[PDB]
Amino acid sequence: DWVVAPISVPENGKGPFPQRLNQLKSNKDRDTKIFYSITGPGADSPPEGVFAVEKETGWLLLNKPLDREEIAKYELFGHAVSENGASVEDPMNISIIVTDLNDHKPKFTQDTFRGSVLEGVLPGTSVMQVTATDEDDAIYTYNGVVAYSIHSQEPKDPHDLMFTIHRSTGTISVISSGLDREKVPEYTLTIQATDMDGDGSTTTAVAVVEILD
Amino acid sequence: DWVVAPISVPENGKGPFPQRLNQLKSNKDRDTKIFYSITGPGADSPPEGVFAVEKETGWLLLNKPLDREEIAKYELFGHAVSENGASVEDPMNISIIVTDLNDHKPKFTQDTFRGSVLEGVLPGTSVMQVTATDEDDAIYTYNGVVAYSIHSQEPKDPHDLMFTIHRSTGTISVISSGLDREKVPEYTLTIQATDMDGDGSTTTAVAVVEILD
Ligand SMILES: [Ca+2]
Ligand SMILES: [Ca+2]
Ligand SMILES: [Ca+2]
Ligand SMILES: [Ca+2]
Ligand SMILES: [Ca+2]
Ligand SMILES: [Ca+2]
Repeated sequence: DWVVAPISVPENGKGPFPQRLNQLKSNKDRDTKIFYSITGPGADSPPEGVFAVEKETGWLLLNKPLDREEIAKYELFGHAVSENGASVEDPMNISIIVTDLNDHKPKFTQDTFRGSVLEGVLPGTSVMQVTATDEDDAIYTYNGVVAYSIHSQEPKDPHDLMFTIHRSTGTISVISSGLDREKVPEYTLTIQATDMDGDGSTTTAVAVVEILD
Repeated sequence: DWVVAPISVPENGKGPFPQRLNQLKSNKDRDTKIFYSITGPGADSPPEGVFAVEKETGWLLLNKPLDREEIAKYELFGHAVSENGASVEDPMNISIIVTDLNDHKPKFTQDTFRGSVLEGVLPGTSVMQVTATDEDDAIYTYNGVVAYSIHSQEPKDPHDLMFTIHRSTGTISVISSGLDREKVPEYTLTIQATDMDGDGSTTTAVAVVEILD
C-alpha cells in the first residue's frame, strides 16, 4: 500500500504556526464528502494538540516549535470518515521525525573532578579522566561531539603547563617533569568541553590534581 | 484508498532545482527494497523530464520553473517495483496543479480599432467597443481582469475630451456636445488596458472614430 512517508521536521522552527506538513487524502472523496481526523501521542494524547488536521482539506498541521530532546519521533494515525458517519479507510500511520539542531552546550558530569598522581612519574603518564556529555545528535552531526581542552593551570610552578588532556577522551596526562609534592602539592586546572568537536559552544569545569608523595 | 493530494506549484519558481515536491512510499519497503518510477506527460512523454522521481527515496522532483499558460495541470502515475522486478502496487495518480502569477500584460485584439458616430447624438451615446484579453487567471485573481481607460484624444477640438470608455466593457461613448463633422471629422484616441482591474500592467492601442454627417 501507498502510504505517507515519514515527515522530517527540524526542531525549533520559526513557523508561522500552524504549519502545513502534508495533505492527507482519501480517494473516496469522489463519491462522498470526507472528514479527516488524527489520533496518537501529540494529537489526542499527551502532549495533546501538537499536531492537528484540518477536518475538510486533510492538511496535517504542526502547531508549535518542536524539541527533539523532548520527543524525537511521533507516531500518529490518520482517519477518514464520510459525512454519513462511516469510517471509509483503515487508519493510516504517520510518522513525524524531529531532526537536530545544536541547541545544547556540553555539560560536565561534575563541576569539580579530583584525581591524583605521584611525583616523578614519566612525562606521558595518565593522571585521571574527565567527562562532559552533550544532548544533541552525535551520529550524523558533531552537535553532540565534545572536544576537551585545558584553559589554564594554577599555580604556574614549576612550569606553566604540566598537564595536557586528550581531546576526545578527557584523559589528563603529565607532559612535564618537576612535579614535587613538597613545593606544589596540588593543582587546579580549568578544563573545557566544546561541542562541534571544537568549533562549537564551550562549557567550563575544574580538575584538582593531588601530587602524591 | 489513501492517495497523494494534488500538489499545488506556483509558476515561475526560483528553485533551486531539482525541487522536492512530495515523497512517494510503498508499505512493502518493509520486506523488500523498492524502486519508484513515474509515467505520464511531463515525465516519460512530452514534455519529457519536467518531473522525475528519485529511484530509491521516492522523492518526486520538479526539474524546472513551470508556466501555467503552457500547461496548467499534469497527471502522472507513480509506480513501485521490487528489487526482484515485480510491480508491488497499482500505479497511483498524481496531480500537479500549476497556479497563476500575473506574468501577462493585457493585449488588445487589434492595434487600431475603427468606429464611427453621428454628429449631434446626445451625450451618453455608445460609439463603439474595444477589447483586450489577458492570459492570466481572472477567476480567483484580478491577474486576468482588464480595466479600460482613455489616455488622450487628438485633436482637442472642440473640447479636450469628448469621449469616455466604460472601464470593464471597453464600450466608448460620447460624453459631450459639439461633434461637428465639418470642423473635426475624425478623432484618434489612445486607449489603455490595465490588468489587476486597474492596479497592474498597462497596454496601449488606438481607436479612430469617424464623425458621420
Ligand atoms: Ca532542543
Ligand atoms: Ca538539539
Ligand atoms: Ca551541542
Ligand atoms: Ca506564465
Ligand atoms: Ca500567469
Ligand atoms: Ca495579466
